[PDB]
Amino acid sequence: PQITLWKRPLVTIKIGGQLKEALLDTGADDTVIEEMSLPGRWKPKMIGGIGGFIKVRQYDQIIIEIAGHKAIGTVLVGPTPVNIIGRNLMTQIGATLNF
Amino acid sequence: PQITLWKRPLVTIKIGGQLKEALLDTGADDTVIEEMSLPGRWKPKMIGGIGGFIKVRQYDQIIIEIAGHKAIGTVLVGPTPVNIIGRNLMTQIGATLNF
Ligand SMILES: CCCC[C@@H](CN[C@@H](CCCC)C(=O)N[C@@H](CCC(N)=O)C(=O)N[C@@H](CCCNC(N)=[NH2+])C(N)=O)NC(=O)[C@@H](NC(=O)[C@@H](NC(C)=O)[C@@H](C)O)[C@@H](C)CC
Repeated sequence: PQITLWKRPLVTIKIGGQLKEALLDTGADDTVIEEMSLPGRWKPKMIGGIGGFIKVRQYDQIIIEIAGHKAIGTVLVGPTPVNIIGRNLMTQIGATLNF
Repeated sequence: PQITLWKRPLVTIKIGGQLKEALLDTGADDTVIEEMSLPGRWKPKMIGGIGGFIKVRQYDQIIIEIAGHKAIGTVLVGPTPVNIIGRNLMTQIGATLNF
């Protein structure tokens, strides 16, 4: 679809079999989801944002559906202010910025 | 133009008579630019995301050019690790997400 930016680019996602809401974020390298129970092996990771760094659990090769589109990649689970879908997965669903 | 997401969507902008490189961030409500001595009245403000909040100076009616596209709106100036173009300006250059 074509999504304008007058409102936050929020979309429904399916992860771990659970429906969640996430922000399509072109300014995020990675995908960061709020703390949740996710089937998979993970390893400690640290990421940065506008005000500093936070610790997250890095889960590799996670199957996830974003607005009806499938992607299989790295998902970071931690205390993020908001669920964000980063470029790592947006590239998988063929998302581009256009103006 | 079309901007893929294989790498950070960085564009050249012009603000305060200076040229800078900024990240098109669909996950940012506002525009945060690195510390610069902009002329005029401003309002104290705090903005946050991953890592926490940072103190910024809110400047209104700032004329800015993004990737050759004119825009005018609110610009927050402060200790940001990266120049961020948020939705408030991206909407003005008619930028959309497509997949
Ligand atoms: C979590 C909040 C929603 C998404 C977020 C993403 N912002 C980008 C901007 C900074 C880019 C460096 C970001 O943090 N991206 C991270 C996301 C985490 C991630 N791992 O992908 C990133 O790419 N981090 C890279 C590092 C960037 C490298 N660049 C550099 N160091 N200069 C990483 N860790 O690999 N938005 C924001 O940070 C904006 N906040 C918001 O839009 C809202 N604030 C809140 C708290 O929700 C609004 C109510 O103000 C900021 C800029 C204020 C307007």
